[PDB]
Amino acid sequence: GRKKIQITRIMDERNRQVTFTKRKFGLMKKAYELSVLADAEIALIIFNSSNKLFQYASTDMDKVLLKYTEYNEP
Amino acid sequence: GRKKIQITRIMDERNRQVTFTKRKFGLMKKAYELSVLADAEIALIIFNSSNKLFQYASTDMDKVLLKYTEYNEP
DNA sequence: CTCGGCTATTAATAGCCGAG
DNA sequence: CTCGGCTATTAATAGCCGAG
Repeated sequence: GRKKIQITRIMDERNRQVTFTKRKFGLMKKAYELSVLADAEIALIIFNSSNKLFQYASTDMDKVLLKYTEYNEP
Repeated sequence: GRKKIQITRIMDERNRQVTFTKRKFGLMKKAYELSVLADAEIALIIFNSSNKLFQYASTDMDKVLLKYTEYNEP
């Protein structure tokens, strides 16, 4: 918001990591907000380079493993 | 934007489906925008009650299957 | 009884200054 | 040479009117 952003990686390594940290926690926030508004089935996984695994799923990812595996099947 | 929204399911079945369609395509839009700004590892899966499967992954979900399976391992 | 097409406004995002 | 804490503004979201 403080400025109009362009969809491009920030050459500033210091700022580049700053925009991702904002969206990282800022995105998972949406998986929760979008889930409460429609309680839809979603699967969000992130692997920040700072070593941080986060898994959020309003429909129990237990299915995503078998279910997604079914779409991957011919 | 046309109004301040509250994090709650819309009792209006007609509008309830409307907010989800906006976020559904509107969210996957972010997996692409957040991916271009930091090219991070993300896994987005959605199952709309209207029967529509969408899979987006900037880090090839091929790993999410084995990688996520490693965190699920004791 | 219902729906789509086109549009306005708030939150969340990206940022900047001071100190060591 | 580097970082964090606290804050302002634009896009994307949620919506509303007319017609059958």
